[PDB]
Amino acid sequence: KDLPIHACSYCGIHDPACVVYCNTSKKWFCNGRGNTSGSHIVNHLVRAKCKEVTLHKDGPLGETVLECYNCGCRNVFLLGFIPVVVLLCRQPCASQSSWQPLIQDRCFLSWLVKIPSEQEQLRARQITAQQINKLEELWKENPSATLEDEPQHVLLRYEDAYQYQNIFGPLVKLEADYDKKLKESQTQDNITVRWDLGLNKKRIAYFTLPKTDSRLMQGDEICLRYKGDLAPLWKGIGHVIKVPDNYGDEIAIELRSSVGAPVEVTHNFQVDFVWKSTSFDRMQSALKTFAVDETSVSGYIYHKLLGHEVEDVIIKCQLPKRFTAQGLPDLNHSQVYAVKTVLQRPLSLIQGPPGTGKTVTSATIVYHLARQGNGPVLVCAPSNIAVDQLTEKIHQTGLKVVRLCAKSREAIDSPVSFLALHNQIRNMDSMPELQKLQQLKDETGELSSADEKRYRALKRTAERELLMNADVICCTCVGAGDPRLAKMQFRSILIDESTQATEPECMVPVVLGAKQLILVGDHCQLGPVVMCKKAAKAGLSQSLFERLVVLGIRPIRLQVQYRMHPALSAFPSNIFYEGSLQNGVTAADRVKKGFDFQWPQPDKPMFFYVTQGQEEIASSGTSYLNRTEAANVEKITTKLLKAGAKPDQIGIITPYEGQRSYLVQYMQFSGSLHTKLYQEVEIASVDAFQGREKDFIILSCVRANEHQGIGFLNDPRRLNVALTRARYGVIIVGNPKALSKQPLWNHLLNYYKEQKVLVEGPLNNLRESLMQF
Ligand SMILES: [Zn+2]
Ligand SMILES: [Zn+2]
Ligand SMILES: [Zn+2]
Repeated sequence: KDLPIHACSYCGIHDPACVVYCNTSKKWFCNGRGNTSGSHIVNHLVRAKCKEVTLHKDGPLGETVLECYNCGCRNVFLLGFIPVVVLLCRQPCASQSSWQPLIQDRCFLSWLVKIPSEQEQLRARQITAQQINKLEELWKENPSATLEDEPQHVLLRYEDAYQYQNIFGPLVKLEADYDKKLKESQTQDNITVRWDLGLNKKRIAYFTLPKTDSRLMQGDEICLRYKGDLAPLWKGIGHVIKVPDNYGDEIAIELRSSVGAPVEVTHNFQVDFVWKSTSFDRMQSALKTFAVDETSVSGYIYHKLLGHEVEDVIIKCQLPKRFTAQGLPDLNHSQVYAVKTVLQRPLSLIQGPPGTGKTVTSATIVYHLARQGNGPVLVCAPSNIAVDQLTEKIHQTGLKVVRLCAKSREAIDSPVSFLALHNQIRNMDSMPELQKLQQLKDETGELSSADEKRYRALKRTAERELLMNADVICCTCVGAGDPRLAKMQFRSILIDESTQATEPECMVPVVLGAKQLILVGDHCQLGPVVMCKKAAKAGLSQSLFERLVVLGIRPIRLQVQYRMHPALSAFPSNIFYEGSLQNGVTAADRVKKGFDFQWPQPDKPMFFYVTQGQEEIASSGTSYLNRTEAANVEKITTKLLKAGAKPDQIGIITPYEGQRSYLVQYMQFSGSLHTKLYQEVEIASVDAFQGREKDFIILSCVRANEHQGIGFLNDPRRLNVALTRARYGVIIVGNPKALSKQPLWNHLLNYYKEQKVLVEGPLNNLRESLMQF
């Protein structure tokens, strides 16, 4: 929804008491001066060459054309009051033969047209006098135009949410367009399908694509077309329920509609990846409302987000007697500090380094916010796993939590699916008619118009009730722009993994009425992914959290790590956290009991295992693999399991789909242990381990030739995530020469070598490598 029709055509102000409608130009202007020395009407009347004026319906005087009571002269520069008061022309009507100027000090009398307060004007578009000239110069022959007549780089500080929209807006468009072409380039042509039937009795299609790195996500939408000649032309939409993983390389989709699926036929399918504008629209719209709607975020948040100087404000509030939340672990001192500081200000950042209890700290905050009783607390993060991790912790506190997701993500199971709004509505025994309708619906996918109408009516009632009555609503950043949440307000908002969102993404939940906003994350960890290189270079890949940091806002840092053996945290702490991370567990706490595995350096549970075999490209696709390297990864995996580790306590991180896929196949084929044990060893790229941990982590670097690389190979931040998932042991497998083409990896290899932990030869008889860097 735009500005009201009575919005000042210059700065946006739309308080009916402060506006003046210009009869010739048919436009409204405000009685405030803003950036110039003189009001916005007066400045306009002068340059547009006008004099005739009508006041607003809801104004001190009502909807009336200003004119002299004597002669009806409508010239405002000639009008004025004589003292029980009369409006008269200075000459000759004020002349005693038949005084106060109406315009005085370059604007209208305050008690006929009110002057907007500083706040309103400080919130309006900051239009300069030199900008008025040019804008007013264009209206001359184009009364339609506005101020907008290689993309402009992101800034630290913004005059305006309007300037803000104008800078990020075109960045979002570059991303959306890029993404559309990307998605559309992905079409696969000669595809073989395996058909199946879920227990929910929906139709499922399995198929295998070339091996690619980009990624495909559960709940993504795929258009499956039959194009063979064993039958006729058929098209179906489905949503991804399986990506290639430890159970094999197949992608699986669940069809929306069961009906008419060509189950009998197998060859000649075409796979298209449906693009939707939704997330970009929601981003564009959040920019719009950030500019246009002054109730969408508080004055404080508004000025703070835009890089203005604001005096500190203490949020009034009753502190809990105890900061630790029921259901959750006792907080340490720095976490207690974070919770208490954060509750007492309108805006905060919290930095949660690996192993420091970011998630528990966020859940505890949310918990106290929810008990202050201001309606549902809004909680977001940029990714589905990070929302789910947060949802789960918050649930431990005993609060009513609703997890909201897209209708496309509905087929997806997670540990928190039982909390999903669509599942909760399904269990509403207070609503039998809705339940009956929902049964009917679960035979086809669809309903009759009279019933689909009824069902939508009831489903809306059911969604209002669970959403309005929740203590906490968890959803994705982009998901906060869901139409089911519009018409709701959220005064308290916590965004975790905010360091993974672009500014526009982050702002989507922000504009839903923020009065208190907490951004949690870690800018030394995962950042936003921006596919469009132009957009990237203009700044889009800088999260909101990062910009506020560079702007000089100090994040409260969580200080104690409880995950890692001290030897494992040393290097990331020294590199990313200026050696400030404190160890909450000892070396002794982090020696696995009866785990008889021989570390090269027995008291340092890490090593870099040198291999220098050749990388190759996948036989089907464009990703990389390393066969030498994979054999070694299995041997290590097998040693760890034989020494006492359990498959779910081990993770393998590699940047390439080629290597992931090869590793699963290789272990199933050549692993000496029972095949299923390997199936339970998670192999994936670094994204899938965010917020998660294992006892042991193996990295498989893959590349043996100098390269740009992807994931942890050329992003120090992803390397930081890779090095901090393990509690007990980290093993890196790879080729040092290929990797030392990197300041960081260079430092990592020097470090490991000084630590005597850069090694070669058979696992049974490891020697220190003689290479140097
Ligand atoms: Zn104005
Ligand atoms: Zn005019
Ligand atoms: Zn007159």
